Amino acid sequence: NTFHYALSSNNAWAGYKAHQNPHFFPKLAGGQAPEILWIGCSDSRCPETTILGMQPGDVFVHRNIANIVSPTDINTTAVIEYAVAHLKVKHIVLCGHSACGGAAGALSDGRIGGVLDTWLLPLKTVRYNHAEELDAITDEKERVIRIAQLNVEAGIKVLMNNPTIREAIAERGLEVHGVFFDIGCGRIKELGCGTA
Amino acid sequence: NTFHYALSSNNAWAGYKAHQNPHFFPKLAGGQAPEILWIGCSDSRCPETTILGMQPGDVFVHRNIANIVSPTDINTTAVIEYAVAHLKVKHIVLCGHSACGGAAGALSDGRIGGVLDTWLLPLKTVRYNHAEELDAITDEKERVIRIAQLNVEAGIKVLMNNPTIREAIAERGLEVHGVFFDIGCGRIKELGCGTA
Amino acid sequence: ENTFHYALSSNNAWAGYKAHQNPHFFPKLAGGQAPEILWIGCSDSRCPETTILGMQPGDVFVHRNIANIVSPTDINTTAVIEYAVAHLKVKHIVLCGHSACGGAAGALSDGRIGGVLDTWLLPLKTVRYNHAEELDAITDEKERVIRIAQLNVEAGIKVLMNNPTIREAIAERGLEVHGVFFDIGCGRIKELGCGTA
Amino acid sequence: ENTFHYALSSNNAWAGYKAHQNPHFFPKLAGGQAPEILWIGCSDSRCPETTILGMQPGDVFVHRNIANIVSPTDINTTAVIEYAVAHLKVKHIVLCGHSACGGAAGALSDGRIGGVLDTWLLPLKTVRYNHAEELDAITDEKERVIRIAQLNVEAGIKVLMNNPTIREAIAERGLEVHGVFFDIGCGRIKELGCGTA
Ligand SMILES: [Cl-]
Ligand SMILES: [Cl-]
Ligand SMILES: [Zn+2]
Ligand SMILES: [Zn+2]
Ligand SMILES: [Zn+2]
Ligand SMILES: [Zn+2]
Repeated sequence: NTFHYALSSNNAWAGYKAHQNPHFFPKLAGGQAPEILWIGCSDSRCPETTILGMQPGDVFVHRNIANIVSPTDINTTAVIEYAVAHLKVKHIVLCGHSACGGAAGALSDGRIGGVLDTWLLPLKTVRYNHAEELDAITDEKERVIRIAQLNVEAGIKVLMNNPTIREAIAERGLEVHGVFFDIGCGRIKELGCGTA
Repeated sequence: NTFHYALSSNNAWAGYKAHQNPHFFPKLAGGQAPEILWIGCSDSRCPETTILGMQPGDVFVHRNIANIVSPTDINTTAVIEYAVAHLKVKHIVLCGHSACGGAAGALSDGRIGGVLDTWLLPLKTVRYNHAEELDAITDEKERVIRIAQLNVEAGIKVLMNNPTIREAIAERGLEVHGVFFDIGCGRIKELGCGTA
Repeated sequence: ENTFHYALSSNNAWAGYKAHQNPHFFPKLAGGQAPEILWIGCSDSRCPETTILGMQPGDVFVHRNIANIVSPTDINTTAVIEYAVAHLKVKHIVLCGHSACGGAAGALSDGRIGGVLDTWLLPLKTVRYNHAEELDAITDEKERVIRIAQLNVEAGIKVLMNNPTIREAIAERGLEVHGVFFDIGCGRIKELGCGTA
Repeated sequence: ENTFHYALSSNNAWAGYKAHQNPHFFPKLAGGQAPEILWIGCSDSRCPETTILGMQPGDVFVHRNIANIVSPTDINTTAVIEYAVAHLKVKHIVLCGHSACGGAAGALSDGRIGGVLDTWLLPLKTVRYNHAEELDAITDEKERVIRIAQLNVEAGIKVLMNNPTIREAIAERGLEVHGVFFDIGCGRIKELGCGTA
């Protein structure tokens, strides 16, 4: 039902866009030259290209549960290697957000079940290493926001230790940014962690 | 530079949206109820929410190199488990597309280097098992398109063998769809593989 | 802590004995390694490659996981394979399945094993689905588990044979790949007839 | 194929010998397993857990990878841990690092090792970066490799101690976790003083 609506809406968007610019799709099929790799949360409220007000073809993206960057995870590392070594993107944006379900999960003391407890483990590690600080926050939603920000900082550290990324910094001046999307106001701010 | 422009454009989009609907962001921060899990390629030309002409909050998404669904990959499986067992999405859309870089990579005979040769291995396996058919296509771009379609079919098979997914089919009537986004015309079509 | 401390004690005893037998055994061990076999097997306590092959420390390079599963995108296994084939230049890759495999039995049952295990065993569950007719027709439970474990070895061999490092090393060095089966009841290892030749 | 066929031959000889020593050894082995130790170690050919601990097939459940690295999201290792702790109810988890570790040395060099290996070794490279002062001050290369391998054991222990299954099993069953180091030169295993107690 909603799937068939999504198909209808795709055809509508494509038709309107094809009238707007008869050369838009033919140039799009020609290739891509995105300048940003976006790594974010799978959350439905975080479509990178919409919330940044940009166009198809300029944001190369990876999205997972709680925007977690893990050192040995091959899924994410493939996206990073292709983006940095092949597409030569100039910016890497690791984005956390408010009301993150994975963050909230890591703050909980229960088994979420299945694969998720293992996937969220580096966030739980972030929980344990800042437990003093997180527990001191009386407001639950601000606690979820805080652990999401700390998760961004950690993910940035991992990114700054990625060899493909550091080669690109050293030779091309690749930039890395940790940002936070606040859904309540719809704004994205810098957390102050990254290349400079 | 383009990063700072992306921030400006985010603030602009947020401002305009906040005038359009003063309750949009406050309800967004309230929670999510997406009805679709979208699994697609990291390609910058494939932002799911734009090409489907939808809004932030209704498409839960995972994106990787060449939209590959691997049986033991925990990154993807976390997104699937959270989407199906916790968000209770009603549709899963595995989307391949034309001019896929990973597909083209799998069609090549060279080492792409780093982690990518290992990540694309299930696509290379698709290459080998349909080598007769793929080699018979004289046009390179149509060969890339074909292997991308076959990759979608394979990923669907894996999805249909995921336990979390099949439980949801058996008890909730979860639907699974394999689709293909043709960048040249901007349209998404069904490949005819999935639940029904 | 008792059994662990016993393990340390037995280590010290084994080291004392090995060192009296050959005073140059350990210094030569510490010099480097030149194993000729990469062993990929099940984590099963009953399957220690170096003991059952009656060989010595320094000649078998090994990776072991649940139900000896070789997955295409698994970075853990691929690292061991890459290091073994491209750095140590091993001449043989042995994928060894075995009888009474718990992971195999888990794949044959229809209940949730829980945690991460259903996902790890998913490619074995996939082998289950594609041979359901053959597997279900087997009246003996132990022979059904043995059979699904052997089919698992065959599948893993196919994956290894599609690995780029392995495939190149076959093409230029004559790297060999073998699918074998360790039958615990008789303690013997047989070839399954799948691999390089 | 010679060395592989020799391995099959030696297996048959070992099985013949083990079967004459104890005619009930193999049938009892085939009945099931009750290992009390989960061993996590390096794939290194010089580190076969069951030999160096001087124990028998059926009492050590093992996972082995490059440089014995325990990564939080690695599903391969987590499967072995889950099966060992929640199904077999092992009482001890032994993370064993060793001397002359190739992965350790790889992490200490600054060149690309190539393929998947830089990514797998990334958490060891991370340990390198955080202890660069200590590691660089070591004049002896072999003691630098040993040191980074020990720090790697310590880090892996921290990860194991944050694992939910391990943590629960500690809380209710008194599961124990030990960080150890196998020094190949003398063939002895020592405790690093990191773990449950
Ligand atoms: Cl053959
Ligand atoms: Cl202690
Ligand atoms: Zn989130
Ligand atoms: Zn693509
Ligand atoms: Zn087994
Ligand atoms: Zn080692």
